Amino acid sequence: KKYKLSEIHHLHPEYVRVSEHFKASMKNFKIEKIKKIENSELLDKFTWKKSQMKEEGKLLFYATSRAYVESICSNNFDSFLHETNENKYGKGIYFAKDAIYSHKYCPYDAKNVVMFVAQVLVGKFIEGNITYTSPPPQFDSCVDTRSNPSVFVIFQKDQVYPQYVIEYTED
Repeated sequence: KKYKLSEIHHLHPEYVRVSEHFKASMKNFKIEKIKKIENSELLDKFTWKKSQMKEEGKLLFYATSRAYVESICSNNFDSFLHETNENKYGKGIYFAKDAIYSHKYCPYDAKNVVMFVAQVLVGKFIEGNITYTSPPPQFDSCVDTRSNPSVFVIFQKDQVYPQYVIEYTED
């Protein structure tokens, strides 16, 4: 295996931190588990890109089916997997600022939905549209709106590191 997926205790500070980020928008939900992802290959690609970009990472959300957890932990997120926005802001990977946004735009049955926490190098962003296969020149990502974006579109895997998987159920 290319990675490790490790369950974190609920009193661990990383659990507390992730739980607070998730619960800021996921009010009618209970966290069942939080697992830490370790993939050295994906981390080295990310840390190199972070170094070249000279940007700090942003903690963003990606809701998906439990069936895809292993594919993401070993090979990173797949741009060929779409959500219900249907590439409206560019043909790339969609990461939400608020966990509730990724959850509501996830097309899978609630019982099968898990929440990824990803470190994302958004850099300079601009509004995207369906025709973009790259951000416009001098930009690193695309968004729904430049002021208070709700979603970020990433066109390169090395700008993302999957960091946590959250298991949860609706109240």
